Amino acid sequence: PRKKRPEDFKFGKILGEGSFSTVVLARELATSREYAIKILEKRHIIKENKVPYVTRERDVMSRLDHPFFVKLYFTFQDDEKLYFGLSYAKNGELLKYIRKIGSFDETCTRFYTAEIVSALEYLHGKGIIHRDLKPENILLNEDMHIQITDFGTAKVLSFVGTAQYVSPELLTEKSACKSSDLWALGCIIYQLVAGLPPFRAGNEYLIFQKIIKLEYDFPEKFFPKARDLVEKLLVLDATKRLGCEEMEGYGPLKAHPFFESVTWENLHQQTPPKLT
Ligand SMILES: NC(=O)Nc1ccc2c(c1)=C(Cc1cc(-c3cccc(C(=O)NCCN4CCCCC4)c3)c[nH]1)C(=O)N=2
Repeated sequence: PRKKRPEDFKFGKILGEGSFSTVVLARELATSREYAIKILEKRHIIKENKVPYVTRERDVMSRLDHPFFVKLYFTFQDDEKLYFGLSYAKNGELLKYIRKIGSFDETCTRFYTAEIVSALEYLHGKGIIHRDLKPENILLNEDMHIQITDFGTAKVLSFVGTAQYVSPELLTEKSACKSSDLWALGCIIYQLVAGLPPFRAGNEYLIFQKIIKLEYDFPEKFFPKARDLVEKLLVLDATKRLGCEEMEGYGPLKAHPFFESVTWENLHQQTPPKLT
């Protein structure tokens, strides 16, 4: 199949903006298909020494083949810019829904947590670490299943993700591991239930302080089984987090009582609970 060009598309609104890319909604003229096209400027990438990150994004996404991940359909470039044609996840960032309805009830929390767990099991099965898992990086497609994105900063078995989801080892030994993503999962579950992430403060230095001290509390309402799970994930020692290899992997994690009524095998086939 011939390489696509910018002229093959009618570009529309901006879906996302970051430091090194802009995601634009585009309609392909030949098919009327909609893609989220991520556009990177070559000069800026080179000037900021990000070529390894752009290269890794492309390489990681081509290896992923699972419904809970944004897919890479095509790439091309012109003189100034790289273009990656990605899945258009019509309902946007999970963060928007958390802000919109405040907290998730237990059924919605359990369902979307289970999807994120299944996605991490697949990702870690590929020897890949995300390193920046967070609600902004978890999209919702038209059917309200998740699609995780943003892989330029992944590590395939230097970088620190968004402060409130950074794991202790990142701040202490400067190392990242699969377990680092499980710390982020713990933060996300907490945020889904509480409406806010567990470690928050007026600036990044203070957030970091609280993290290494494990300084946070549960709200009185917090679903008790969800609380038990979070306490097994937000563990300073990375080798003792439920789900990590030293704890015998995803079996014990998926067996946790919070997920008692989850059918793990066909989640993306299931109708998600309505979000209120
Ligand atoms: N860093 C990255 O790789 N970022 C990416 C990658 C791929 C990608 C990407 C970002 C996408 C972003 C995106 C953003 C949005 C979006 C942006 C702004 C508003 C909305 C929107 O109104 N959605 C309706 C659903 N609810 C309605 C109620 C309020 C919350 C949102 C969606 C839709 N899709 C996307 O669809 N595909």
